[PDB]
Amino acid sequence: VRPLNCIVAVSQNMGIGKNGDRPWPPLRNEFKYFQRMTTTSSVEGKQNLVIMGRKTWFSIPEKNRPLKDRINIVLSRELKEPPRGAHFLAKSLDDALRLIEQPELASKVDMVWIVGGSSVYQEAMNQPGHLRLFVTRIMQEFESDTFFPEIDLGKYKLLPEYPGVLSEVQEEKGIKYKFEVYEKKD
Ligand SMILES: NC(=O)C1=CN([C@@H]2O[C@H](COP(=O)(O)OP(=O)(O)OC[C@H]3O[C@@H](n4cnc5c(N)ncnc54)[C@H](OP(=O)(O)O)[C@@H]3O)[C@@H](O)[C@H]2O)C=CC1
Ligand SMILES: CN(Cc1cnc2nc(N)nc(N)c2n1)c1ccc(C(=O)N[C@@H](CCC(=O)O)C(=O)O)cc1
Repeated sequence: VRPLNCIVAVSQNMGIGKNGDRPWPPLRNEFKYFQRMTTTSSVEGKQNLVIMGRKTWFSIPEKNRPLKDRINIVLSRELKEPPRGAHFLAKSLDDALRLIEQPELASKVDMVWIVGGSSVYQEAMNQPGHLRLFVTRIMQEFESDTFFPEIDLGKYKLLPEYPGVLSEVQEEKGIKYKFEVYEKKD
């Protein structure tokens, strides 16, 4: 509820998403890792929190909305009322970060995950605090619309190992990828 965790899947050419969906073909095993990672809280009773941009919200299949067992906060400057399924709606990453720290919430939130938006990722990283990046490395080049900020290895450190995460190369539908975890604390 204090450290922030970004979770993204990026291609070799640091690309994410392409025209509404992801540039690469659907990787079912990568969704499982995404599901398990953002869904598993470390405490019984308390749930995980996921924050995402509005385009990301409507990208999730309607029947998989809201992401189950997780508190879903949608960010939007245009919407004035939370979209069906949305627990909370926030005007900005601060409105959201200050809401999450309210006594009323903190009592029921364990981990907070930023899961969607090149813009949200960017503003999440552009600010002090214990921050962690869970990156799924798609070992292949794809053409992408939107992208992901470069990782200053002078600011973040690669965790040799992290609990609950496996580090061996994975492969599905002929596409290779591996899980990585970076950390920053300032
Ligand atoms: N595989 C992966 O790792 C991921 C891929 N993607 C893909 O990326 C695409 C979405 O990219 P992107 O264009 O960045 O969309 P996002 O949904 O992340 O951001 C777009 C919208 O999010 C809201 N928003 C973003 N930042 C803020 C902020 N700081 N404060 C308030 N509101 C904010 C906006 O509200 P408003 O509209 O009202 O202005 C904005 O128009 C999709 O095609 C998706 O499938 C997304 C996440 C992960
Ligand atoms: C569009 N999109 C955004 C998306 C996709 N892959 C990512 N992968 C990673 N690693 N990180 C992200 N932030 C990420 N974001 C989606 C789309 C669908 C579902 C979804 O329905 N997820 C179900 C998973 C259904 C399943 O695939 O088992 C869940 O309960 O988490 C999630 C995110």
